[PDB]
Amino acid sequence: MSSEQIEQFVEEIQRDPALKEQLQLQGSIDETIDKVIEIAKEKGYDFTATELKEYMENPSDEEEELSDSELEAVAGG
Repeated sequence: MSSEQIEQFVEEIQRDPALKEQLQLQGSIDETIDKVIEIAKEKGYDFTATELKEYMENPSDEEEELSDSELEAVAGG
């Protein structure tokens, strides 16, 4: 799977409120990655690189996390 195809998969999730809510239910980045793997699995997308944590491990926003706490928490949005 190409990086463009991966981006298309990401878009599908971003444009699906139901899947967004699922990602909001997840807390850590690892949990987020696990979820989108499940999404890819059900839909039939190649999540090899995702499983390897090469893609979809961080936001595209340039804004950096300013949180001081190093504890895990439920994702907002």
